[PDB]
Amino acid sequence: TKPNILFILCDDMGYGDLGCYGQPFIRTPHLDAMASEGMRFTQAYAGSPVSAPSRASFMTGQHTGHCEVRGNKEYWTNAPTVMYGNNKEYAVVGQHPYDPDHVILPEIMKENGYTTGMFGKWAGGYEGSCSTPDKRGIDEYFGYICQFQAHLYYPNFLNRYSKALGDTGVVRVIMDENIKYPMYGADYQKRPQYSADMIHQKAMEWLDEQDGKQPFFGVLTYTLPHAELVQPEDSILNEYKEKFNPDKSYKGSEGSRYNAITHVHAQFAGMITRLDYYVGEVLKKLKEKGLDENTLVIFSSDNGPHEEGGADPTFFGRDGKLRGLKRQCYEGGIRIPFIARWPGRVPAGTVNDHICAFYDLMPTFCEIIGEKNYVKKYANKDKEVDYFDGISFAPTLLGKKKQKEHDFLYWEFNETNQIGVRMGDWKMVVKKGIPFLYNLATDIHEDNNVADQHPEIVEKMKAVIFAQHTPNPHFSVTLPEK
Ligand SMILES: O=S(=O)(O)O[C@@H]1[C@@H](O)[C@H](O)O[C@H](CO)[C@@H]1O
Ligand SMILES: [Ca+2]
Repeated sequence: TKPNILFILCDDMGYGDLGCYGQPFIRTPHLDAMASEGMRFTQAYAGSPVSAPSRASFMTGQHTGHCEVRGNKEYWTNAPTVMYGNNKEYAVVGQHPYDPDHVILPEIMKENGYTTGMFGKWAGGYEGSCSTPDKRGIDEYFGYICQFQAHLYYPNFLNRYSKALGDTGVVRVIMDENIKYPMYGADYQKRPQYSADMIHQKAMEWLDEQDGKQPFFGVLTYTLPHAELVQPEDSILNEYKEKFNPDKSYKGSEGSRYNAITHVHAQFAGMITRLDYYVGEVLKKLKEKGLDENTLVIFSSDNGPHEEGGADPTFFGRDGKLRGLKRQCYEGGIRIPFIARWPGRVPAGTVNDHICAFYDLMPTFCEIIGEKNYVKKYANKDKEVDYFDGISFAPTLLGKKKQKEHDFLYWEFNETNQIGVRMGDWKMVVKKGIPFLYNLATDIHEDNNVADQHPEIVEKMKAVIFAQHTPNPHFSVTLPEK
C-alpha cells in the first residue's frame, strides 16, 4: 500500500531554539509533544551551513565536495523591471539550477507511484531555468521560487504550479491588496496578505484532497523563522511583548528587503510559536482523515541560527552548548533539530545519537518505500562518475538491525572559506587553508585547537578532504597544504 511521507523543513532555526532541545524563553508545545511520541536526534546535520546547498544536498543525495550547488548564487541582479502598482519588481527571480542529468528525490517517488506536493521556498533554480518544480517531479507547488523574494512576508506576488488547475508551468499569483502599498517604510505594514498563513492554507488544502488510494510525498519548506522579523499583530505576538521587557528595535535594510520593526525579542519568539502552531494543525488533520498510522512526519531546519533583521541569537542562546551561527562549519552552523514520528513503527519517547546528514535522506526514503538498489536504477551512464554519498538510517529510525556508520561527514563553504570534517569524536575546521582540530567528547563548544598534539589525525583528515573535493567552477574554497 506504500506509506505517505511528510518532511517539514524550516528556515534559519538553531539546534537550541526549541523547548525539547532546551530553549528557555519560547513555547514549542506541538513539536515537544511530537518528540514525546517520537524519536529526537542529537547528532543530525544540514548539507551546508547556508540554504541553497543544504537544500541541494537533501534533493541530490550528494555532499558539497560533489554537488553542482555549493553556495548562494543570484540570477536576478541584472534582470529587467516589471511594475506592480508603483513597485519596481524583478521580471525573472531565483538562484542556480540543479544539474538536469542528476536525479532528485521527488522524481524517484513519482517513478514509485506517489503523488508529490511542495509548499514554500524552492531555491533550486530561477524562473525559466532547467530546474523548476514542474520539470523536476512536483505535481502541486505553491510559494517563493527565489530565496531573496522570501525576505518579504508581505510580497508583490507568489509562485504556483498546479496540475489540478491545468497550469502548463510556473506562473506568478499577484497579491492584489499588497501591491497598493510600498515595499519599505512606515506604510509597508498596511499590506494585509501575510505569506506564511497563505502558504500554510495551500498545504492544508492539498492534504484534505488526499485519501488512502495513492501514496503522497509532501515537502513543507515554510520560511519561518528567517528575516524579516514582521508578522500579524495578534495574540501570539502580544504574549511575548508581555514576557520581554525592556526590548530592542531594528533600523531596517531597504537593499536587503528586511523592514524596520520594534520589540525584536518578541517578534522572533512569536515566529517560532506560530510555526509550532502550523505543525499542530498538520498532525491533527492526519488523525482527522485516518492517515496517522501510515504517515511518516519529520521536522528539521536548513541551517544554524541567524542574526539578520533584528534577530539576537546571543539572548536566545543563553543556555546553548554549540559554537557559531549560520555560514560557519563550527557545530552551531551545521548541527540542527531533527524529530521523527510514526505511530507503531518509530519507537515513542526515544533519543538517537546516530551521526547522519541531509545527503542520507535519499537512500533512507528509498529503503522505506521498497525501492531497492536505487544507485544502479537512477545513476547517469553518460557521466564519467555519478556521485551518491548517502547511507540509509532507516534501521536506527525503526530501532531494528544492521545500522551502518559513516567513516566521515564532509562540508565546504565559499563565503567564510571553510571546510568541515567529522570522524567520530574528532572535528576539523579549516579556515583560509589552515586546519583547526577539536575533540567533541571533551570540548563540544570547540574552544581548544589541539592540532599541535595530533598531527597523525590532522593528515588523515586532510587525506579525506583531498579524496572528497572535486572542482566546481561556480563556488571555490582554499584547500590545505600537501
Ligand atoms: O537562509 S538563506 O537562504 O541562506 O538566507 C540568505 C540570506 O541570508 C541572504 O541575505 O540572501 C540570500 C539570497 O539568496 C538568502 O535569502
Ligand atoms: Ca536558511
